[PDB]
Amino acid sequence: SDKIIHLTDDSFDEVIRNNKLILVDFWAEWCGPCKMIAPILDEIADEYQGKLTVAKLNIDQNPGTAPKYGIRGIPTLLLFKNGEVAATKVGALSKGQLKEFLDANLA
Repeated sequence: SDKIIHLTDDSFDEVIRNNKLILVDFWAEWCGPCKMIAPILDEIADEYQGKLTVAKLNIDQNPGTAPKYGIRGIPTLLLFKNGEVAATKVGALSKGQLKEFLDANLA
């Protein structure tokens, strides 16, 4: 939970550039599915500590980033490798499904 960076429009670009592998959760307090999958991510940031950074962008509070990265709706997860977008998972999902998506995109 406190392993999860909260990005702002302002902070975004620097952060993703700044650490190798990072997973961003585009979310909002009104989006139920985003609320739903949030504790999954909590666990992921623990379970993947040291291999993968996990971050949230609240879009109500950071209106500009989503269009910038072609986020058409939430939830939507972005995996960046080396400061660049690598894979993208749209819609709600189970830990299992998320874990696969992660594994199948690291090494």
